[PDB]
Amino acid sequence: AYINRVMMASNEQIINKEKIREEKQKIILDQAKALETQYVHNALKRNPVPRNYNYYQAPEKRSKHIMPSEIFDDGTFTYFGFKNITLQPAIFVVQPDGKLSMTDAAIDPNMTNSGLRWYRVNEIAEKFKLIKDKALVTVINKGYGKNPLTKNYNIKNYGELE
Amino acid sequence: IFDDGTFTYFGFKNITLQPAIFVVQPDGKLSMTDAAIDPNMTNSGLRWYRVNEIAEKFKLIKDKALVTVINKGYGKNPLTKNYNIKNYGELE
Repeated sequence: AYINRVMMASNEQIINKEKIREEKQKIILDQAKALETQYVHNALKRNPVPRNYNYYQAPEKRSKHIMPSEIFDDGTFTYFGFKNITLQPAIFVVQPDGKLSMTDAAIDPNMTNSGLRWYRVNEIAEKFKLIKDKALVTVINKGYGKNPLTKNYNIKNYGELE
Repeated sequence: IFDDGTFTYFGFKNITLQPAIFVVQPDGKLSMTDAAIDPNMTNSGLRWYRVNEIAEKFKLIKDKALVTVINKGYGKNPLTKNYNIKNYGELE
């Protein structure tokens, strides 16, 4: 009866406490990973703060089914707010020679302020045509260049880089 | 706008757009030069845009709007002679 080898089979309690050590290290590591990706996913699409409101509009003729309602910006993007009884125009940025420029745009699904349909464009300019085939309406930015940003890289100013 | 004797750093706002920069050749013609937005410089909250030449007139051209930059400090402070941008340079 050599019970001493059973006692020398207790060097894996060192292995036991070290695997509990690296396991709680693993749990705190991926818990910090999940926490920070929760934060950077929550504060990536949060909301934009508005920057200026000084927007006028001028419809030509029978542009009531195309007229925007509440328009503002954030210094980077311009948020148009339509009703739902209105249709969806083709938005255009007036180039400073007077010509037009088709820009990328999307209906923003996150914003539902005041029960509108929000539609952002990715430019800040002074005149915006909203054109369907005959009806159109021109939006005049009388707050152009009054409140810009200083300089940033991401939409919210908690930005990442590599 | 400033320079370092080798590169010329333009500093834009962000409400402005991004022109096509051009170096005026001394006959009066233009010359497209290589340029890049410098990501390291964020002085005064601007968009820095360096070109790789030192000249006297710089056109900044989009389709109808343009602006001419006049170097009234051209050739007043050059370098002596160097090989790299910072003067701790390597060679083989």
